[PDB]
Amino acid sequence: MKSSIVAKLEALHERHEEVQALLGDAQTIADQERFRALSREYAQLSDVSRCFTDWQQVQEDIETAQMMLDDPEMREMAQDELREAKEKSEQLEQQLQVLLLPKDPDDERNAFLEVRAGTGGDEAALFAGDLFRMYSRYAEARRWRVEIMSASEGEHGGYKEIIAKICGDGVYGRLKFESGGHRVQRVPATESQGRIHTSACTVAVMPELPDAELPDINPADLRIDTFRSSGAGGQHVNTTDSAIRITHLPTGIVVECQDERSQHKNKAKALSVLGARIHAAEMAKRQQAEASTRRNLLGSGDRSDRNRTYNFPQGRVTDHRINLTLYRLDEVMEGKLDMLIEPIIQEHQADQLAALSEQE
RNA sequence: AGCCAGGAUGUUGGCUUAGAAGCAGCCAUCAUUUAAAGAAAGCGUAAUAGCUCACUGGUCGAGUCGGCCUGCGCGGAAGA
RNA sequence: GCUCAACGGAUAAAAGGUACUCCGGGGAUAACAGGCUGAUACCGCCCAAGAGUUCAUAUCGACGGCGGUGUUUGGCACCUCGAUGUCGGCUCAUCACAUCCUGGGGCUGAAGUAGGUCCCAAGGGUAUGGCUGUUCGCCAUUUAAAGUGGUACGCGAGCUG
RNA sequence: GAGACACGGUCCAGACUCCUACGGGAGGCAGCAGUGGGGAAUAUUGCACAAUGGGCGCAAGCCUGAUGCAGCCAUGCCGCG
RNA sequence: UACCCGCAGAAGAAGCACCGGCUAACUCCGUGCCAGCAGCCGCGGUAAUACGGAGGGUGCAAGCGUUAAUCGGAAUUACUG
RNA sequence: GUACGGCCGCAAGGUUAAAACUCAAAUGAAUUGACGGGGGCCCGCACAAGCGGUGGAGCAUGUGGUUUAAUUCGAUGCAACGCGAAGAACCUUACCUGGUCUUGACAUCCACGGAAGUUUUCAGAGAUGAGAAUGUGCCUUCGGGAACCGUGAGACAGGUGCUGCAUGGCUGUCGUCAGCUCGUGUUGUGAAAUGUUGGGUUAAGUCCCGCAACGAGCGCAACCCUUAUCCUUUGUUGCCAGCGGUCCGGCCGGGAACUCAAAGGAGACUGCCAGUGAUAAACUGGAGGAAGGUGGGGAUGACGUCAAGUCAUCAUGGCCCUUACGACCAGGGCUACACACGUGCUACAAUGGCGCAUACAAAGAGAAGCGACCUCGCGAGAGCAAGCGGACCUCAUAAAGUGCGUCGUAGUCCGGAUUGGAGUCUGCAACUCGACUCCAUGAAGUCGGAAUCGCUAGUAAUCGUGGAUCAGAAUGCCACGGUG
RNA sequence: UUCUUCUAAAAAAAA
RNA sequence: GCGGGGUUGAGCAGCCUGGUAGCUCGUCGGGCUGAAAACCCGAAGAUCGUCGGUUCAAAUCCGGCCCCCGCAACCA
Repeated sequence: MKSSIVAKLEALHERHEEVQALLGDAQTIADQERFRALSREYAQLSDVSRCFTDWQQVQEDIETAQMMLDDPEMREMAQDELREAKEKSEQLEQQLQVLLLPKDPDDERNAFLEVRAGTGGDEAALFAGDLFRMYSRYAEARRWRVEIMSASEGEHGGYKEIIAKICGDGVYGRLKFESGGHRVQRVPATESQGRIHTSACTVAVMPELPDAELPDINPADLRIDTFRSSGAGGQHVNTTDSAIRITHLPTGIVVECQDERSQHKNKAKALSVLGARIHAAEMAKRQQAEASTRRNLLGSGDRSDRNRTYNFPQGRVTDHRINLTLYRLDEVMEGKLDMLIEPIIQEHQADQLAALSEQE
């Protein structure tokens, strides 16, 4: 919302002033660690605050211009000044958008988009198909490639769950805000009595994490131990050690092998099992982390968990995280997501700056 | 080889950095005062800075420096 | 006229078990232990890209290189098959230093306390229990410390089974 | 002791609190206020024996946190503004 | 002390719950199955007399609502029944 | 009727018998509908018997999807898909990109200055910026009076923006199916029932009889339009039976009979007869009659159903924009194209193609219009040009048919798609994106899978003609006749 | 002779 | 160490004596149903695990390799 963003920018301006004063004080540089972050804070804050201050002057200029138009018969000059002011206001807002554009390297990474049906059943499945088409057309518009990793089709059409990988530039940055539940208010195709039914769908956007690497076991890291094997076998089994226990000291994993009579074969088998166990532990840790992140991002599937609502009879799209209602639903359905995505990016960056200001 | 003095300049070279000045790092590494002085070899700072220093002059006034073909030696060299 | 193919062809005609075994031999030939060697094992050293905010060498050290010991698993079959008893435990030890503690010292990314690493030094000391036949290992609680090894992986004409 | 197996009487054992010269002692608010604690929650460490009543005394009189009052609380009932 | 007489001045003295039906008392604006209400039936999903605020109204009044607990309604342990 | 506990049993288990938690209901009988792969009776191209198609091919048109700056919006089972659109070059146009305006393109009111009106001039794609000639139609205490412009301020205008799930009006649909109700009375505590059911009958809840029902209303039939027969009035621009003439042409004197043109009337009502039937309603058959039981066709659509369709015909409550979601102009888009579907046109051929000769229509339209005749062009058409506001003149010679000739089962003398060259007409302007003509070119197609549609008589099938829309632009739509 | 299934939001009056 | 295997998206035939790729389920487009299944019609698909070698020609033949499935890894 415009009022909310202007309010945040004002608070940032106050923060910027406080940072300049704190920098001037020299107590922070004595601290050193405090000054370094504060100086970065100032760097990011100064450009946006300067732009905002200029915008503030422009808004004041518009108020005075309207007043000038009403009384001294200076209406013609005021109308031109006001018109110029409007042009300036629009240009400053585009500049603000540029200043608040995300600079994070992580944002550029490609992403996996999973759309799953929630409440509504086949209806929700159809909406999932609509959402997938929406995002696909948006990706196509911005020159991205969509690969359908997995698909589970609905009975009456649509997809019960479709997982796709989108590869491009700035995919994660552009699409991170879509995650969460999405509510669709419409008259279902499956319906025969013309009733309107509120249904919900859960979307998860996950960034493509760096490719898994299996590090080769380091000899110094391993602590091989040779000991006598248990069981039958006579003099040879008693004198020859024939059993190897390798403990990986960083991960604290112990593998014991006494199968073959040869120590070399026992050691080889133990090394293989140890490598598999480390690879399994890493893989499991990744799955647990991936599952937890997905679990948090995805909603419960109920109508209550929402981040966007699409009302089809009245053609209205509403964003719940930051207030914004748009009476469209056709342009947005046919790609053109930028109008919705951008205010969220700008607000998120402002929130991030505020969080950075508050970190101690 | 010691001793004494210097080793300034444009400019804090250009970047990017929250700072980058010789030093986190990427490219040049030019030019002047010309008895020489380095877009600087490092220490060092939180960056500058400060110190040693690549090079220039008196001093004592006889050799000095590191490569080649070779003989013989030193360390590397710890067990019941 | 024979895939008599085990191809100078034992017959035209034939598979297994022995820990219930047994005889004649071989250390001509294996398992234990000893011997030679050292691939493998363990411990060092040479060059220094890099980790260490800057800085290779405080501490580590990639890609590669050269050794020492006999020390794990081996390679060979030189000793023994007209008998060289073998894993672990108990009792009793003795030696080496590549030192676990105490002693002396250099550097430290050593403020102090407490540490890291290396050099010198074997005079003395170097746990008790739970689990398993266990060596090894994990765990509980101490200790200045709970060393690594050699001695037929010491020791059954001393004990166990 | 007429009446107790006796709240402010005796003895023993147990838990707790306090004094100690370490040998040994003292105590029991479920009396009136009152303090920590528990709980959603419940009051003042007040005045007087002037009246009623109890104990002693021949009586005057003394004692009575019983009792009569006062302080806090809209806790309830009733009346008025 | 109760009580009585005189002095100045309308000053020093009104709040709580509810209004879709049960249940007496209705409209407007913000929000769009969100925030929320609720003792039961049940409201709210961008025209809410049911949420929140305002105006108006209804019931009580130094009190007003909510909660806990018992009986009634419950002839829903019935002897009456 | 489960867990735990007790008792019984060889076991399966039996018997006695809770609690926590959860919901504001669970249940019984009966009533009105709806449904049954329940029963009985009846109807409709619903099935059966046939004819011709669609799905296969090319093209026209509409939709979904996709592409795009936009491919404008709406409809989407029957009841959307040759649908709104009864006609997209600009216009329409609501969409896109640019160039422009802010009391405005379109209304009312106020103030000021000009009558309006008229031709030209440069810049710009144009929208609108600049520039010269003209004038006065109204009354007169003639500071004024009507329109029609320009400037300023406002109240206001403006919206094909959203909500048909807030609506009016209008329409589809079950379905022209025969049903849907009410007043009073009665039965049941009551929702309800009866009437409206039953026996016959009908196309029909049409009619009769019976009957706790008696009546009434909206509907199912009739009254309305058209067609079929006859009579009276009227005979021109319509007709020619009898005559007189003819350039042989109803053409000209004429004639009012006939076709035909309208106006009025007659006629078809189970009216008559026989049989069946309940002495009824009614049904079957024939006599006359052009027509027999509703003679054929149409208009006519009950209470209601689908929150069906339309806020984009219009009107309208509320929400949204007011230097723009309003307004003007040029150019583009609605005509895009890997694909899928709906409705058609032309075909795959001999019941035919081509060439010549020849016969018979109906119903319409026409003044910014239909346009004879003659001349030119192979042709679409062009020039001159009478007649006609139309029973007169024009569109306009109907085609299939018939007679003759050729083709001889072939991707063909079938079929015309596609493409190149040259033109005509409309319109400021045929590139995207019109219709038609000439020459050349001659794809697929040899009767079509699963499936599916229309039709019971002048119907299906087939062949042409006209009209609305319209400056031009139909294979669609609405009518008309020929064979059948 | 066989012939299964259709989730999840509606609104209806008060002499 | 030894036998067998790798074939359209999945499970599997046939690799035959080296010139030649098949089935079921699945997939795509129509049809039925008001709609989704089931059903009907018409289609499509592979560099036969990897790399060298002998042929005119290798999925087939040879050799090496990777993965999968069995068998064995015993006397001390």
